[PDB]
Amino acid sequence: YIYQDSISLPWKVLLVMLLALITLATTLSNAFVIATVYRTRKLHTPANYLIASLAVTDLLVSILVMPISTMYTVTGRWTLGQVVCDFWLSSDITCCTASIWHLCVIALDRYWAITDAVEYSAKRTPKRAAVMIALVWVFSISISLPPFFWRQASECVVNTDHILYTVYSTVGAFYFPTLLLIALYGRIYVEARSRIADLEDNWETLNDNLKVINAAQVKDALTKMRAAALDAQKATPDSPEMKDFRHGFDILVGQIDDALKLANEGKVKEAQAAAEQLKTTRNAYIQKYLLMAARERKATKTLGIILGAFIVCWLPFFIISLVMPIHLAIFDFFTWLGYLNSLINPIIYTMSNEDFKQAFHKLIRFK
Amino acid sequence: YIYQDSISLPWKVLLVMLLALITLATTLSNAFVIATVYRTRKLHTPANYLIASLAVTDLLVSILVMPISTMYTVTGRWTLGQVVCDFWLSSDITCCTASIWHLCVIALDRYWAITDAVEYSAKRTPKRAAVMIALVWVFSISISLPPFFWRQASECVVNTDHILYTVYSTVGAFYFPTLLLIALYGRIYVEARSRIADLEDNWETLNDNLKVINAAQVKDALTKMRAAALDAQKATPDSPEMKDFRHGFDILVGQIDDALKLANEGKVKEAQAAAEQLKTTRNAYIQKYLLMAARERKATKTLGIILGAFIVCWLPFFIISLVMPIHLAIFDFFTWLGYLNSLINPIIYTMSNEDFKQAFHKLIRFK
Ligand SMILES: CN1C[C@H](C(=O)N[C@]2(C)O[C@@]3(O)[C@@H]4CCCN4C(=O)[C@H](Cc4ccccc4)N3C2=O)C[C@@H]2c3cccc4[nH]cc(c34)C[C@H]21
Ligand SMILES: CN1C[C@H](C(=O)N[C@]2(C)O[C@@]3(O)[C@@H]4CCCN4C(=O)[C@H](Cc4ccccc4)N3C2=O)C[C@@H]2c3cccc4[nH]cc(c34)C[C@H]21
Repeated sequence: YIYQDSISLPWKVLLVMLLALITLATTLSNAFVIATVYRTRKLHTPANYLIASLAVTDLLVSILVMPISTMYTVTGRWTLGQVVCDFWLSSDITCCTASIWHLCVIALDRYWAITDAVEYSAKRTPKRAAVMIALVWVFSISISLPPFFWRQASECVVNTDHILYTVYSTVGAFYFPTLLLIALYGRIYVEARSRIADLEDNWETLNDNLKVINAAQVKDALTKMRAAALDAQKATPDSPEMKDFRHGFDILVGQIDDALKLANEGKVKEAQAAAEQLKTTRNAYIQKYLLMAARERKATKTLGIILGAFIVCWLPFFIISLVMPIHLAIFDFFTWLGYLNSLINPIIYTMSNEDFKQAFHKLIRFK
Repeated sequence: YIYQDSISLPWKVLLVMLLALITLATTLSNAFVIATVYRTRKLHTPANYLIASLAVTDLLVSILVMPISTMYTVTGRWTLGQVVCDFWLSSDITCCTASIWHLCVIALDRYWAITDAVEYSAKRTPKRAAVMIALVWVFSISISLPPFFWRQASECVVNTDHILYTVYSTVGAFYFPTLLLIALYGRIYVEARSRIADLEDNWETLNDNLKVINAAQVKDALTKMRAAALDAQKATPDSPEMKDFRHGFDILVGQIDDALKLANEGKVKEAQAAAEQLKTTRNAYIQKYLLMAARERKATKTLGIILGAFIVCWLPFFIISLVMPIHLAIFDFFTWLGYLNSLINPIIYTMSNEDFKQAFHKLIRFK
């Protein structure tokens, strides 16, 4: 029995439009992300090549899997033969696993950048990403290939005969990637909260007291700026390159010390001018590392949203497909919930990553 | 800083005795299980060879890992050099992973027996188990071997440098095996509750009404026995071998029909004798399949307990070692909680499996 055979004509048509609309939006939305990295010179970074490859897999889901899936989800009956059934089931498994595994490659790349910015820079080559993408495609194709034990050839479903493969395929495609991301993103969230916020918070406090400039109240603000500079200095096993970050603050501390010398003497005009002097000369050594932090905070926020979107979309499906061996609409809804992640990913990047956001404003011609 | 350096002399000694006591109990308790399968002729089954191999791995943990671990847990300092450190860490990882993977092999074997008793019998050869044990040892040794990236050589700990291996090792050794067991045991529990209890419950009801044999009350008991026989018949895609199980009940139903013919006529002595006649002749065709169910119910109860013991012992440790990348006593306690599973497994088999329970009563000379 097919539950779809009891659905009314308006609901079946409404569902055909809805599904075709999200398939086309997935095609167009990914096509844009791919085009943007290709078109934009600034975006020719190994990091953006991973975003583009993630968008290629999601474009392949929208072309090879989703349109032919609207036909099957609404009617409930396979009508394209065994050869197209086998190619579609395999292309479903490879593309959806590769989309998930691209996330981990994007999250390992982020992890190594936030964990070893100095050493990782030389290693993070576009040639390295090429191997990581190829490895992801190799691992994904190698998942749909073993369930070809069909020594037999209406309905098109993946072979559930061998329990051990059903669970291995569920591990390699989801549970291994998500446990990796907990461990990976957890570290990223600890680094973004304890360091990419300690530099930014202690700088806010420094600029807030600079904006203040009675002479008595200036002395209390100048000693508040000194404390924030020392707590901002500790953000940053030899010390090369980080000595430059550490120097700017040590100078700002010395400049605050020389300014307070004029403030303690009683001079107000000589001290107020000494504060606006280090204002430009601080934002000459510090704004370099400070701007870096905004880019870090930004890139981890989008990843956080991407990972949240990934868990919400793919956890129900993989929880159900593991429970399945132990209603059909629930399964049809969750496959499309997983398919929806291919549409959610490009919109997250276009709304959170300002390179793609600016890029989008350019094609719609919005200022 | 070592937390152990602040522990008092009586507590350190008390902890040395406690740990040596559980190490020796693990050695002796596994040695017995191994000996029992080796000594007993009846126990020369591929199923019992898995119990014995599971006991070999747990004996290897008690010899190669646990005694040298009491020294380290109580003192908190490694004092046996780098060569013994590397062999001990590797032998820890291989043996503990193999013990866990033996569980899945024991649970796949149970799953295939309860899911395909007829076809699986011919496949379940001791030669098949030899490959499954070798595959488990091959996979386990292959886990401790990659963390040999130590291009460097007080403290003896596993290399945590490469995050991707830490999580892969955590997946291959625990999360993949436990998700497999949920899927495997879930099926076993569904088969044991819906079938190995439907035969047993409908037989209780049949024997309860036979124990009854006023003539009016006999007719209500005889028609209650008929209903239970038809519901017991449905326990059991061609029908060979299962036609023999189905026949016994169909005859019992016919024998109840012939008995009720004497009961409806008004005859009490002719009908009461007809019930005690099918009592022996039923327990000639049915007690064969009925005894099989007790053995099935028994074997799934021990597995349930083993799996429960496995989750309680190994989940905290593997949850912590995945959290670790994102106090040292917590880690020392949970390793020993995992080590304890090597002692819990042989006592579960000796108290739940009646072959080992009888075997134990023989060495202590108890009747
Ligand atoms: C979202 N995708 C849907 C694919 C799917 O479920 N296909 C079928 C045709 O749709 C079903 O869900 C339908 C819905 C109504 C009844 N259905 C089914 O019973 C099965 C369930 C099933 C799920 C997984 C594997 C085998 C069967 N289904 C199928 O086999 C399955 C597909 C998949 C299988 C194995 C590993 C994988 N990695 C990544 C993926 C993936 C993508 C994933
Ligand atoms: C119970 N076993 C204990 C082993 C262990 O934890 N060894 C060390 C020496 O003890 C520690 O737990 C101690 C306790 C006090 C501080 N310790 C540590 O920080 C680490 C933690 C650690 C755990 C896993 C991997 C690497 C480090 N530890 C170690 O490396 C680790 C060991 C293990 C690692 C990887 C895969 C594995 N499969 C099966 C196992 C296994 C068995 C498992």
